[PDB]
Amino acid sequence: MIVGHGIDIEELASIESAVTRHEGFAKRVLTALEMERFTSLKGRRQIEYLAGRWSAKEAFSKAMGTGGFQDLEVLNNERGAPYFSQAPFSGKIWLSISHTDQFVTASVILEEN
Amino acid sequence: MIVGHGIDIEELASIESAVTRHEGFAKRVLTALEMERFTSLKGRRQIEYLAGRWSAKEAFSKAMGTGISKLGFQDLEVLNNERGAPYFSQAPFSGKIWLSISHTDQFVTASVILEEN
Amino acid sequence: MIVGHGIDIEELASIESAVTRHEGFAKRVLTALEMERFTSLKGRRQIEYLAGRWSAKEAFSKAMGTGISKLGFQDLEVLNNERGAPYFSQAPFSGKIWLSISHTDQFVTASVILEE
Ligand SMILES: Nc1ncnc2c1ncn2[C@@H]1O[C@H](COP(=O)(O)O)[C@@H](OP(=O)(O)O)[C@H]1O
Ligand SMILES: Nc1ncnc2c1ncn2[C@@H]1O[C@H](COP(=O)(O)O)[C@@H](OP(=O)(O)O)[C@H]1O
Repeated sequence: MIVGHGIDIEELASIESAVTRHEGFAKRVLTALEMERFTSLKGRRQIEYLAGRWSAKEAFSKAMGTGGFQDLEVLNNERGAPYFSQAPFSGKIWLSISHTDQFVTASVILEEN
Repeated sequence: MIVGHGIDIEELASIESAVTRHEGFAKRVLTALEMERFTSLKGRRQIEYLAGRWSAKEAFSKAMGTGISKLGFQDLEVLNNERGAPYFSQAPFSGKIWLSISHTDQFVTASVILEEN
Repeated sequence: MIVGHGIDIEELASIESAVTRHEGFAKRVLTALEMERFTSLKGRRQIEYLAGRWSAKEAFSKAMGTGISKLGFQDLEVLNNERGAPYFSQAPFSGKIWLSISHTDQFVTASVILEE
């Protein structure tokens, strides 16, 4: 049975301005392992990754009905799909992410069998 | 058991032009109760409230697989619960209705899933 | 019991360029029946149909955990019923498939949920 559902949309411009102002933004939004991936990328690619991780965590927060990013983590499997490797929920989590050159979107569904 | 699913995306500029046109748009899309909330807001937040209610209603109609016109907007209503989240207070369905809405300074999006246990 | 979930967004301009290439884009992406519907439309409405079928096929591939470039375009088919709702008439899956599509002047998006 379903126990929650949430979505989010975000402009890349908002993430770009946030990086400059408080140059510690990333350290507070990403975990250690996520951070390693961030620094290895460059250009638009680097910004698109940070933006997608922020949108995914926000969708999950809305799905649980609450308003701690450090106890949430999103990685990529060998085929390339994104999945939650760490979260305060013991059921199953179904996630998906997509983008364009101007913004990103994400969708989450929570289930308990 | 899932019994339906629908989504919608809309440009804010399109909703703003319709209101400025002075054609009775808001009165056609919103109920009396929804209208009371609309008039208490100001600026961009006022336009985003109308846009969100329009997007959610169109999304529900696709989940039913009928589209909206065979059924007007006055047959549906969306308010905010005691936790502050949007929900359907009126609709022709007896099961559980899962709804979510989001926006930026240029677009608004909505998603609906129907279920019965 | 849910078994998969996926979403996708596509730029109209990108589909247009692919077509302008003349390569033979539409022929590799659409089935015989989808193509017959495509040729009966014109103008913007024509470019919107092709873009929507591409977005839908990619959302299903991601819901299964892969990509459309690997699964193959000719193995999936999307039609419209007598009320206008879109649905999958052919696919390599045994359960139920729930789909929805929406568009603006510049973009198109789609969402899929798999159930067994
Ligand atoms: N009765 C119905 N139920 C569910 N979806 C419908 C419907 N009639 C039309 N649609 C869908 O809504 C889409 C129109 O998008 P929108 O009005 O949100 O911009 C159509 O795109 P297609 O004709 O390309 O399949 C179609 O998929
Ligand atoms: N095999 C796969 N199955 C499902 N999703 C996949 C996938 N391979 C890549 N993706 C996703 O597609 C996203 C890119 O979306 P787009 O379709 O607009 O190009 C990737 O973003 P990330 O690499 O940041 O995780 C990733 O989440």
